[PDB]
Order: sequence, then C-alpha cells, then structure tokens
Amino acid sequence: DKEFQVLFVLTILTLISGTIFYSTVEGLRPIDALWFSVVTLTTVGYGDFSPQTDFGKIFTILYIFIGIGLVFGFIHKLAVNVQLPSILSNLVP
Amino acid sequence: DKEFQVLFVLTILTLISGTIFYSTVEGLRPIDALWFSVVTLTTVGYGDFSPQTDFGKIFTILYIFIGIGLVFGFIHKLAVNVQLPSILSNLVP
Amino acid sequence: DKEFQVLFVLTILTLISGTIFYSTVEGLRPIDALWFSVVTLTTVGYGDFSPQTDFGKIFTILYIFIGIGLVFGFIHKLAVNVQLPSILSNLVP
Amino acid sequence: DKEFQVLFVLTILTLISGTIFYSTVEGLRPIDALWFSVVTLTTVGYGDFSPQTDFGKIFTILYIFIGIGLVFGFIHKLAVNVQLPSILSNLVP
Ligand SMILES: [K+]
Ligand SMILES: [K+]
Ligand SMILES: [K+]
Ligand SMILES: [K+]
Repeated sequence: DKEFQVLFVLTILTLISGTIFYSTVEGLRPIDALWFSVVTLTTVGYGDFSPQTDFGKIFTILYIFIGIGLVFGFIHKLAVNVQLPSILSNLVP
Repeated sequence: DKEFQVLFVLTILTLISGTIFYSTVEGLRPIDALWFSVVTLTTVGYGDFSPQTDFGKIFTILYIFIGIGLVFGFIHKLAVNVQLPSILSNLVP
Repeated sequence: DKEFQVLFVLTILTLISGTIFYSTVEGLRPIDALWFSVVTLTTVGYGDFSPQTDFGKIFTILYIFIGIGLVFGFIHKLAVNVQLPSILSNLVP
Repeated sequence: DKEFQVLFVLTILTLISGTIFYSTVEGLRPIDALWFSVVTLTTVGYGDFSPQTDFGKIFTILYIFIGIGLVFGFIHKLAVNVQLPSILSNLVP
C-alpha cells in the first residue's frame, strides 16, 4: 500500500516531467510526449518518435538513467504486491 | 508445474487480449496484432508496427505497465524451472 | 568456469540457430542474420531489420521467449563471475 | 559511495569508448555517437541511428554483451543506494 502508493506518485511525476519537456523542446503534442516518455522509460523504444535536437538527446540520456530505476521499481511492486496476490485469490475455488 | 501452468495461461490470455485490440482499433491482421503484442511486452520494440491512433497509444501505455510483469515472470520461470533442469540433465554423461 | 562455459556454449548455439534461420527464411546475409539474432535476444530491437514473412514472425516470437532466458543468464554470469572480480583486482594498488 | 563511484567511472569510460568508435567507424557526430551508445547499452534501441558497416555491427554485438552488465549495474546501485534513501528522507515530515 504505502510503498506502492509512493512508487505510483513518483512514476506519475516522472511521466509528467517528460510530457512537459518533449512538448516544449521537441514540439510534440502532449499525448505524443507522454507516449514517448513511457516508450522510453520502459525501454521499449519503437522509434516512431525520437528527439531531433541536441538538447532533446542530452536530456533523454539523463532522463533514461534516472527514470528506468523507479519505473521498473513500480512495475515490480505492481506485479509482486498487487497482481500476484490477486491471481492467487482467483485460484481458490 | 502448477506455477508454470498458471503463468502460461496468464500469458496466453494477455496475448489474446492484445491480438483482439490491435486488429480492432489499429486494423492490423490478427497475426500482426499478436506480433506487435509480443514485441511490445518483451520490450523488444522493432517499430515495424506502432499504434497510429490516440486510443491505440493510450491502451498500449496501460498494456505495457500491466503486461511486462507477468510476461517476464513467465520467461523467468520458464528458464529457471524448465530450461535449467533440462540443461543440467543433459550434462550428465 | 564450468557454469560460464556451459552458458557460453548455449549462447553460441542459440545465435548459430538464429543465423541459419534468418539467412534462409528471410534471405538475409549471414552477418545480418547474426546481427538480428543478437539485437533481438538482448531486447535492443533497432528495427533496421525485421521479419517480413509470417513464418519469420512466428519463429521470432518463439525464439524470443526461449532465447531471452539464456542470453541474459550468460550476460549475468559474465558480469558477476568474470567482470566483477577483474574490476576488484584492478582496484588493489 | 566507493561502489557507486567505481560504477560511475566504469560507465563513463564505457560511453567514452563508444563515442570514439561510432564517430570514427560510422562517421557520426560525437554527440550522436554518445547518443547511440547510451540508447544501445540501456537496450532502448530507437533505431534512429544504427550501424551501416559490418565492422560497426560486429563491434556493437560485442559492445552489447560487455556493456549491458555494468550499465544496468550502475543504474541499479544508483536507484538502490542513492535514489531510494533520498525518497525515504523526503517522506519524513
Ligand atoms: K528495446
Ligand atoms: K527498440
Ligand atoms: K526501433
Ligand atoms: K529493452
């Protein structure tokens, strides 16, 4: 609970920061900026969008090193503290 | 066994859900929809396909956060509870 | 040693299998086939190459689920049993 | 501290080595060479850049197997020994 909540808030703030940056510096729509932020921090990287400016590339490097840690943390706790118990509870007939 | 079976079923259902969504909203062939779902949840992300609609992008964001946890879980148990023993058994002359 | 050797051989065989498949079914040069196999199993996925046939896509799905487990295993042991000690040994003045 | 410092230096050197290689063999700007090195070793892989020469592809294969181990190590310690405590310290009213 309290741990998953913190991680949830930290993830939300991280994605908000990305959305604001890419819509500003790279000129993306806010929706596309959020899309790029997620596709980046989860390391999926389709490359349908990518930073065209040097500022954009430099920020993204730092965004990645800082962002991956907490994003996968959230993903991990979400799966281990939320999804796991639920699946088990559904396996009791 | 019982753990790997559950994870196997959960993975199958997850991929089925993706196949139905992308063939519907993004208009992909069912085979290409399954292909995108896998390439997404394993975080490979070639970008040969990517969602063009806003609905598609929003769903994929949620699909990723929810899907990665179980997909890598399956991958992990598959390697640790199935592949590992087999390799060891083949190393006894 | 014996563990890292096994993992090394298993990785080599896996990459050889990929090289043969993609040069055959997708018609890539052997070098490009090996390149795609690695870029796939390490989950990097540039998408400079991607399978164009349905056979190619179906095989790759299976290749991914089976291959990621051992490839990251090798990567892990390589870093924990080989790179780690070496760095420490270089930190003794 | 001493552990995070070492990992920090090892990461810096790894990225420097990549920058020099890609600007030399693939003819990228130094900034784009660093960009590719990071996007590669964190496994994001946008594919906005990718090696066009066989030398480039062969080196990158080796760069990946060697580089991922330490890069994610740094990312891990950064998140567990630096980001984690800080967030907790900010949660004390
Ligand atoms: K990727
Ligand atoms: K990618
Ligand atoms: K890509
Ligand atoms: K990845």
